[PDB]
Amino acid sequence: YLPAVFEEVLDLVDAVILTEKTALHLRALQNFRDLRGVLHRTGEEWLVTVQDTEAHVPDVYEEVLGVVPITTLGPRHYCVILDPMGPDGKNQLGQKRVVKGEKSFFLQPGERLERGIQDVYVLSEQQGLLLKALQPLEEGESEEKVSHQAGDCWLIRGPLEYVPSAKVEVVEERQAIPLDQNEGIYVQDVKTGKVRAVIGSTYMLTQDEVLWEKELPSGVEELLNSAPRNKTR
Amino acid sequence: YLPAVFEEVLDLVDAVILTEKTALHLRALQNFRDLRGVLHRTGEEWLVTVQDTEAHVPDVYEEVLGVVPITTLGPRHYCVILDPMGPDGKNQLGQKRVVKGEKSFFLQPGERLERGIQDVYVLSEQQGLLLKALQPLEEGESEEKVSHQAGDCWLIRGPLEYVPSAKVEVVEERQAIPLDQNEGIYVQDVKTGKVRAVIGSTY
Repeated sequence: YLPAVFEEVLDLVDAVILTEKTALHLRALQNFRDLRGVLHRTGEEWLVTVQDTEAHVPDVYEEVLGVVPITTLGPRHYCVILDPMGPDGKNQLGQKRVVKGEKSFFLQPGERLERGIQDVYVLSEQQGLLLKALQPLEEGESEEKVSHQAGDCWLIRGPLEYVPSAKVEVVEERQAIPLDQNEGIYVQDVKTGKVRAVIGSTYMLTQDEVLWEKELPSGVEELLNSAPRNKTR
Repeated sequence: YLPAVFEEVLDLVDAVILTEKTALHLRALQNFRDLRGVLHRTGEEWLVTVQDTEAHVPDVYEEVLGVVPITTLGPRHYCVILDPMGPDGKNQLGQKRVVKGEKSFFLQPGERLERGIQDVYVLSEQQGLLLKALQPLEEGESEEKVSHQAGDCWLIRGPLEYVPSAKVEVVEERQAIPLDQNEGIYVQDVKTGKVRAVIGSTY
């Protein structure tokens, strides 16, 4: 290209190589039309992938911010996207989506993850997850398909795979209670305060139950005759 | 070749010798057509083997990354390929395939192995493998052909050969319990906590 007399050359522009693992983040410096014919007003941000071109050329009306890697969710990996895209095409500020099921996508502009590619909760028949329904009475969208009020607690158990829904928060992992005959733990139903001792087979604390403290007045050394005894046992 | 006046010589290019044990990894610097007539857009990566040519010539539109050795799986060797090829021809990012049965292949671009040419689990009548079904209820694709829920545990035993499926993980190798008459171990069924003493034959 011979630079015309009325033209002056600044520098050469290199088209960033667009792979299946990379995307180009661009913002418009002015109202214009890109190479593929997409309206881009000033301040708008968009993504360019291999579906558009194999190597997009940075334009004078396009400002490059960086390269967006494809966040790949594995078969047991989930993620919570903050400030997502709505169907209108804007940041849904203040909300969050949950994505799972072997998905691979590029981070749309103005998005960031809660933790980032979390491991999906897998729990056996001897594991449990305590949950709190922090939002107004989700009847569906849960494994149980049962409404949970705004604030209460419940336990999910069984050899299944759980993922934190967009309206629930995990509290703790219920485990570590193996029980034998004539052996047990003191449990207190915090809802109504009915302290009781479960004896026999392995028992897991219900949503409203918790371990209870049993005190023996000056009787520990008599019945125990190094390590401190489990008072909840 | 007499270099033409309008041409200028850079250097000579040597065709990499393609053997049955080697493959050429290439990426396109621009949209072009290779020697054999294959469309190659910018950024695409492909492999060239003896099936294509005995010695492929690095082109100006082709960038050489390295040589891909043929990962040979022995008769008792398996492997778990991360980010495999789907039928469409792209990296299946986040998934994994299991390959066994005396297979020999070249690593497709954008692939790497979990451990690499693992020894296939062979267990006798006195050996066992504890497994956890970490994915949703595989009815088939297992030796037992029985569904296992998402998280529970089960034991596989017998003089067979096992390979970790693409949906299961191995936990431990059950062994070291030889028992004689009036001899035994105290065992606890953790599911229900029924502690009991097994006595007599090996258990």
